[PDB]
Amino acid sequence: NQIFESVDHYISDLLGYEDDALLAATNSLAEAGMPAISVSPNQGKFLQLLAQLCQAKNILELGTLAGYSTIWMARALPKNGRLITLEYDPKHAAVAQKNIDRAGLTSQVQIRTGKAIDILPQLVEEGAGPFDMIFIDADKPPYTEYFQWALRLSRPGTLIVADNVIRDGKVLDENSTEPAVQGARRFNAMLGANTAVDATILQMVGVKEYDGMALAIVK
Amino acid sequence: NQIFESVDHYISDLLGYEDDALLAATNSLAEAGMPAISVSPNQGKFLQLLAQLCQAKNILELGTLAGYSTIWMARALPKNGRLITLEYDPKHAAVAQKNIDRAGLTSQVQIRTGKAIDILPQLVEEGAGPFDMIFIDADKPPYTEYFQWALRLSRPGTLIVADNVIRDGKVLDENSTEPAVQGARRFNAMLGANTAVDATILQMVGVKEYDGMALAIVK
Ligand SMILES: C[S@@+](CC[C@H](N)C(=O)[O-])C[C@H]1O[C@@H](n2cnc3c(N)ncnc32)[C@H](O)[C@@H]1O
Ligand SMILES: C[S@@+](CC[C@H](N)C(=O)[O-])C[C@H]1O[C@@H](n2cnc3c(N)ncnc32)[C@H](O)[C@@H]1O
Repeated sequence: NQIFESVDHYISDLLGYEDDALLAATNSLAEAGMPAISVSPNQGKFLQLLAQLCQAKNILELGTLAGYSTIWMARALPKNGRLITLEYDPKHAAVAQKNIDRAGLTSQVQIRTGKAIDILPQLVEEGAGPFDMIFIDADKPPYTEYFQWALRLSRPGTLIVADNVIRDGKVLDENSTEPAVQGARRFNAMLGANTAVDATILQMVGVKEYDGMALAIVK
Repeated sequence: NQIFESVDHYISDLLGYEDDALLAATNSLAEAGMPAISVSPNQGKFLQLLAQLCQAKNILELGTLAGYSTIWMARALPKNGRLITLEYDPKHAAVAQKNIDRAGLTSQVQIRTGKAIDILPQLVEEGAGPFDMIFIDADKPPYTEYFQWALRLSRPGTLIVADNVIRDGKVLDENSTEPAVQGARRFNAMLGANTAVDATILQMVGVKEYDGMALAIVK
């Protein structure tokens, strides 16, 4: 509906200003032929406020892409803050590195290349925890496992965020055989049953297709 | 669309459970003949999570109605925490006191009958500040006035939340001669220009009418 899309343009004119480093991140995608599957500016700004609400010095991010979301969330850090973002795709990492450097965030942001399910143990072992805020936005089937690792890297009051868990409302189809819809359905049922967190899911609308974000805080 | 309604039901099945005190507070609408406003269960849960992120011990709320939103947020507080809510209409404020007494929140929540524009000063004057989280959901024309007062009642890192700042998308009508629309537009431009906060507006869909919720952290 034009109304969701028009209202999103209205919100970002007032409160979703994109500076050059962010415009560059978006354009890096077409240049490197990467998929246009980043958060929107308004989601970007939302992630920034939540980070500020956790008084974030330490942020964990699964799924860098060109580092659009990374720039928004790293800008909530104070001078001596740290964001560690995980990326399977070395092309994606290398582009995210240029985009982070163009933003003057080289000293605050570290990109680890490799599978999330291999890097997460290495973050436990090397005691890089606890994180103030953790953004999960990678492949969907192992969402339930990424969250277990998330908890293992949390402190009481850590905000965990998991994006695209509604999937245009396809999670209503018990009979859907898409790995992503089945990953989200497992994750949503797991959240619902999890006693280590209090949580909800936000329904989001705008220029980006009908989206669902999970928010969970660690007790 | 029915997709939103169904997805809201999915989410509240999993994460939006309402106990006696919340369904009683809903019903107390019909039994005192007040309007079917109040947040959804899912907005209730979202507001509860925001209060815990803010580590809330003292919460301020404008517009009590039947205390539905009050009970949700109240339940984020320690035993040693307080919530003041301001209600224009004496009927509403008396009903609220029942539904809140029923929830066992009698000694954690103070209701105050009056126009918000008069009490908000009394609270500055009584030194009831600062508040961890302020929830604004009263008349829409005075929203920018309520916000200025909220800044007075704040500390750095305070979450201010202003609900219904989109009005089903009528804020896109600069020719609107509706006071609530022109009130919400003025508030939205004011957030747009305010250097004392970082803010966004979330577009919200589900069982309640399409609305928007402003989120501002005080720097
Ligand atoms: C949704 S995009 C991330 C976009 C980013 N959050 C933003 O808004 O700018 C998904 C990313 O996850 C990465 N990815 C997919 N599977 C992964 C895995 N198993 N481990 C780590 N990264 C993975 C993809 O390579 C891609 O870069
Ligand atoms: C949207 S309802 C609040 C419901 C609340 N969000 C909940 O879920 O329980 C609006 C309330 O604001 C009250 N109100 C209107 N103008 C007011 C004013 N000037 N000062 C205080 N309360 C006011 C109305 O009487 C009504 O109870």
